[PDB]
Amino acid sequence: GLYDGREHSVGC
Amino acid sequence: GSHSMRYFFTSVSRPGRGEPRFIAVGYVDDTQFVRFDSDAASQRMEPRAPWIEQEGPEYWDGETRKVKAHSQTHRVDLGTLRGCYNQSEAGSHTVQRMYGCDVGSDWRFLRGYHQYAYDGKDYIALKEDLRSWTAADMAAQTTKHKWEAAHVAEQLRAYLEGTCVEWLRRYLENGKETLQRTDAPKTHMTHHAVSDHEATLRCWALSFYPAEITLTWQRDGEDQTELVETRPAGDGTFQKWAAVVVPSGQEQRYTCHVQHEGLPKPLTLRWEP
Amino acid sequence: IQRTPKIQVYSRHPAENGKSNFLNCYVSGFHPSDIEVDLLKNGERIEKVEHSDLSFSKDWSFYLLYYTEFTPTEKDEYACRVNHVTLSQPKIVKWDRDM
Repeated sequence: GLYDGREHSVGC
Repeated sequence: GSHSMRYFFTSVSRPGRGEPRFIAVGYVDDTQFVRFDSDAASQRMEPRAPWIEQEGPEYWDGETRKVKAHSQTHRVDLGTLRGCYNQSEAGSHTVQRMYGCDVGSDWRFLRGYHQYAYDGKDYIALKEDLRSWTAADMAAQTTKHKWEAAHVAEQLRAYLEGTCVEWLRRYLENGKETLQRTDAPKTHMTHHAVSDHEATLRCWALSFYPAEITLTWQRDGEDQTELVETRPAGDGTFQKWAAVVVPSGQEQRYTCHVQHEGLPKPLTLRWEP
Repeated sequence: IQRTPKIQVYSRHPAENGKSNFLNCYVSGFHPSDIEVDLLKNGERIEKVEHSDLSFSKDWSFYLLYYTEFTPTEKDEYACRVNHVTLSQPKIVKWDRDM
């Protein structure tokens, strides 16, 4: 089972 | 014995030839059980194990949705990272990710990890206490502030302490005849002839599972020798060998010691010609 | 940044002339991911090779596995040609039965 919920990106 | 379940994601960029490639595999401790590929024609989270095909259709629908949600974030990570490094628009740069969770012999949470890389260099990671990050430059530090002002770790701890272990226990219960087995290695020792007054003993260990073994030579009691990586046999087993160069005439004084989880008592190997 | 692969060519079961078997070519430890691997018989290519998926180790270095089905014979020679970015020329590894 994968990870569900509010995937965040990288800021730079 | 302990058990684990990990996930590996990859996103290689391609400029001018379309969209970045995206491969995502999933492992129980040493057995791949699912995969995905952005170039195959299925566009679905395809099974790769016998004990996993017996799940319903909603499971596969959810898995496909989530693995497609991950790639849409990798594709933007690539662009942002290329932009904030003053790099060209013609090379191919790689982003990798990995996470999972461990359980003990009593099948309760033991450890959890979540990492992130860029061009093969560590970028950011979740510490052993699952509450603080580990930066590596000014870039990682700014990302750490952004992720720490959105409690990202709090959201990513519930999963690894709850649902990861729940899924791992469900999988371990279903595929019991495959995941909970230990195969004892089959060992033999050979002989070469490099010159007139030398030799090269070798200690083989074939077709064992899991992939954690140790081979050591001992010149009558003292440790020392070229080893090779544990290589996959292709059908869910593994192989390994270790060799020690030795002057000729002294061959009944060397021993090879084999230690595997599937072996109750340590095995000793001596030259019996 | 860039690492160079490590090649091993072996057979699944212990080789024996006349019995069906498999030929593996396990490359590991390279970076980046774009690699070209071929299994050769008598110097010519083989058309029906399959490979596993792109995984990586704890230090972010990839590894693959190419395999095909063959029948060993005392007259034929098998090999594995690999070509990476960090290699200035291809690398031909032969299959000696004891490794």
